[PDB]
Amino acid sequence: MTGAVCPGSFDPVTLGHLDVFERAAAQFDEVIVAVLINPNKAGMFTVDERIEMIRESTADLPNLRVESGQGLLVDFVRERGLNAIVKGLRTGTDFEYELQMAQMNKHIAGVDTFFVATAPAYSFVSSSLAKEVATYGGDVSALLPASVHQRLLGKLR
Amino acid sequence: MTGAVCPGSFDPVTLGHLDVFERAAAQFDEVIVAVLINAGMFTVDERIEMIRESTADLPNLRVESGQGLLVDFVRERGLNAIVKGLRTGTDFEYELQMAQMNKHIAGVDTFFVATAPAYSFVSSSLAKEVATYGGDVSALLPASVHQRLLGKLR
Amino acid sequence: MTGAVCPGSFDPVTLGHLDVFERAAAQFDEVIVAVLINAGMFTVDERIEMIRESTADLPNLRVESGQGLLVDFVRERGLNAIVKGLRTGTDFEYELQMAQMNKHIAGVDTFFVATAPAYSFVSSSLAKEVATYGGDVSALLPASVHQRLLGKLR
Amino acid sequence: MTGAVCPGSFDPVTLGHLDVFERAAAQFDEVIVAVLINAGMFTVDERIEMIRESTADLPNLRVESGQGLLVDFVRERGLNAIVKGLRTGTDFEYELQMAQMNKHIAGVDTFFVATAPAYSFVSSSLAKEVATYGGDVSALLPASVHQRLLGKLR
Amino acid sequence: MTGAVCPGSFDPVTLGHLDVFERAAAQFDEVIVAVLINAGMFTVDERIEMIRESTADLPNLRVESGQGLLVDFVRERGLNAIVKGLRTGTDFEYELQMAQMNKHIAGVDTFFVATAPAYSFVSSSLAKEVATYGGDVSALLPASVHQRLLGKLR
Amino acid sequence: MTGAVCPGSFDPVTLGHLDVFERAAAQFDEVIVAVLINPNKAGMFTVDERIEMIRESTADLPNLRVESGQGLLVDFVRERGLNAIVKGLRTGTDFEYELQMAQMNKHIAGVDTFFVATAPAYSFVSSSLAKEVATYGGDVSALLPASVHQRLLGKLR
Ligand SMILES: CC(C)(COP(=O)(O)O)[C@@H](O)C(=O)NCCC(=O)NCCS
Ligand SMILES: CC(C)(COP(=O)(O)O)[C@@H](O)C(=O)NCCC(=O)NCCS
Ligand SMILES: CC(C)(COP(=O)(O)O)[C@@H](O)C(=O)NCCC(=O)NCCS
Ligand SMILES: CC(C)(COP(=O)(O)O)[C@@H](O)C(=O)NCCC(=O)NCCS
Repeated sequence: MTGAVCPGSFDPVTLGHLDVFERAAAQFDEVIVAVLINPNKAGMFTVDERIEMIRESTADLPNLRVESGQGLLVDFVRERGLNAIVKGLRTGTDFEYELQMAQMNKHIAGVDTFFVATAPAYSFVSSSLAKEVATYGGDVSALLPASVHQRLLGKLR
Repeated sequence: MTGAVCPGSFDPVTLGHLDVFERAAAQFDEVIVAVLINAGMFTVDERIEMIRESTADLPNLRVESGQGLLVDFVRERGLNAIVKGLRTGTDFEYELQMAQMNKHIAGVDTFFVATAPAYSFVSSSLAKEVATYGGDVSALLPASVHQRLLGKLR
Repeated sequence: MTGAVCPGSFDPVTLGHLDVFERAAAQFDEVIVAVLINAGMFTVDERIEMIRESTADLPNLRVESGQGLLVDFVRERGLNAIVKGLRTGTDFEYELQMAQMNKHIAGVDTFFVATAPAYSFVSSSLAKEVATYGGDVSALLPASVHQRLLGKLR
Repeated sequence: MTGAVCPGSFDPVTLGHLDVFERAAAQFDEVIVAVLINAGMFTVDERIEMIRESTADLPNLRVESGQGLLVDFVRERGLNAIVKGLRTGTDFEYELQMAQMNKHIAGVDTFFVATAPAYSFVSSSLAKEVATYGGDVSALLPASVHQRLLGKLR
Repeated sequence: MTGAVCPGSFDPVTLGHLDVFERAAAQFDEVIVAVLINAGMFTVDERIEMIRESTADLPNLRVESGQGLLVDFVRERGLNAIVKGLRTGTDFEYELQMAQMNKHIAGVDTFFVATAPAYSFVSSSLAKEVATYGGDVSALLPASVHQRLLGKLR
Repeated sequence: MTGAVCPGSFDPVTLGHLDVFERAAAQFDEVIVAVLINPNKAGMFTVDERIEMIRESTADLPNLRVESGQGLLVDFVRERGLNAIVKGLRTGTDFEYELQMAQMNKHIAGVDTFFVATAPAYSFVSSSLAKEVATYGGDVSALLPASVHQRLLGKLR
């Protein structure tokens, strides 16, 4: 009954995210990846595409499932009877903002946030920077799971 | 005749902001909360009311709106000190950059003070965002602002 | 079945550490508080006793002394996770370096959690230094500790 | 033979950027200032002209426009190093992320240099914003720029 | 009757420190530089002289030595405000931790102010270290301190 | 005539240091590694040992040489007619102190400091942390050059 939610926009999911999912999956009895959607801001990928990319890359994790949602993250967490958020840290993370949100989320809902640093190899990739580099021809193939690289280049072209 | 100006957009004013207002009022003879317009969720006119309502008990504090440079606002009132609050998530490096620029162009000092731990994670933006999605931020805002923020959404 | 190790010198344990312990105990099936030693104010056994009393209502947390590599203490108890608290003044860059080292050499993960705002400025060293010079740090330490501390200053 | 690229939007160039240019020009055989574009206050050619005039006494520095990946602009000119300045408010974490990305995808190194204290609080954006509202930022910009800037506010 | 205390070891006092002294004196009615002993390179008695010499032109500033808690020093003089300077290399996270502790145990506010860019990289330790190895730090220390620091080495 | 000094105690040299040496060597016409010695603080390795470990690991760099020194770094730099310092950045670097020293060094001697981040793989090793981990049996072999690992274990035993 131990469990955590891993939230984000995942547009697209990166190997930095995957690294965090795997560590969460190894340490909690269940993990729910929360694909949080802004209903007014279209991303590069649809919810279906975002969810499929994550599923294809997490198939070896039997205790991880993927769901989309919107609104307050702590409502998503508590609706599933959970009380924990696992958030990844990378180079360029706005950690001070993450801390402010962690304190806010604990205050309004009693939900705890656990931060874990992604591996050095995956520490400089982010969804936005990966899309930017790929838009101008840069090779980001080593920084994204296989379910993503193709689809990304397709969107761009 | 010491004095300081406490600037911000106060959209709306939080308990973090009030805490800073209070400390400034207890350490300077005269304090002027500067509501620098730039709309937002509130009109300038009602940002001011909410601050005045939450600070009616501070005799030596008063609230005005401003436009243009903050340093002109401060100096056209014969002062040269700014008091800014620090919370979790404050972009303090940008604050330092503005502090040095402001001292350079006008000789105005900036004093930073940490807000109380209890209000260290509330910010105007975050409180609005949580309150829109239906979370309770009543412990983080003055009662003057709370019932008013709700009525401006619901 | 899940578990984490909460390591530290806990000289003495603070309410900040206890906050972390409680959150780990609430999430993981098993928590082990590892009292890793170096010279301090309290002996290992004194530190352990103080933690045990502070965590009396946490049935799934136990306290042990440790020596050697932290990752050895962790993997020898069949676990693979460390939970470390964050406060004002923590030195997070060093923590990150240690977390990446510990992952590299042993596959052990480190999860960080921010202690509550009320407990975010107490550290063992600062509480001792304040108590030393006659400051009241009772509200920052568990009741068990405050007596045993002041009773060691004499 | 040695060389570096100094990239940026330089809208407009500041004395902070010029400090960096001079230090790069003093160390490397060849420096190329890359004016990488996006909408701003000055056109690319206007930016380039302003940099050329500011760097008139640097015979081994030239200025070119760029589009596409920065690392492409660098490796196409036969170089493999970027020199970036640091000031108060820089966002060094983002710079580090970009530096590690640029090394990963192209083998290009990034060297960072702190601008001199006198020039450490000016940024293009802040100087424009201050000038906009009638602040004197003449001492923070090259003489060539101060005129062309104020002559654009009108 | 406003007032603030400016604490430190001042071993020796730098131009960074003086800059803060001056700003505090221009914004509070009364200022007390607190030289908190803990020896070092100087005796407390001569740390005080060097400060008094460099601040003879500040009428509303005076210098005393203290021991024990800084908050007792401040409050046993009927004040409740501390003014601390910020430079490049200030451990500001520890400063924040002390600021919150000090507010908690005694209700004393801490105001931080950035020192002028020109003195932003001098610190007592670093100036001593450079001056021992024979580098010129005369532009970073008051002339009262300079000739005196030399004579205490050579 | 372009040149830089790479300073440190190098007790022992790490792969993080080596990474920085290589980048400095690639970008400047000459590099001098300055092994700065505190004459009152003995380290784990003698100056000879520190210098040999660096030399054995930098043999493929024809424009790099190694020298020891003490006192002011800027005197070391300027005595060799150079005007540049290249300093590596890693996880845990006291960057604010490095900046203070950079500004101080520019002020008193006109010497410029260029900072470069070591590769992610070598970003969490430091001389002190490597000695500590090795003291308690931890495997740091992947984080140090071959000229170091043996000698280190020898010192410890
Ligand atoms: C109003 C504010 C303090 C920002 O406050 P905020 O962080 O609450 O939004 C800042 O934008 C400001 O000073 N505006 C006035 C224009 C100005 O002075 N610009 C020069 C800054 S150095
Ligand atoms: C005990 C501690 C966790 C630090 O605890 P502390 O910050 O509370 O004093 C750390 O020093 C430690 O891990 N000691 C065990 C030796 C070790 O594992 N060294 C390798 C660190 S990567
Ligand atoms: C132009 C710049 C250096 C930023 O410059 P700026 O901070 O002065 O605006 C950066 O945006 C850039 O590199 N643009 C080129 C596109 C690119 O290379 N993206 C990959 C970055 S890892
Ligand atoms: C003297 C000082 C301000 C440190 O100043 P420094 O940074 O110049 O060395 C600090 O050590 C201090 O406050 N000493 C008095 C003892 C005390 O008050 N301890 C509790 C701090 S919360």
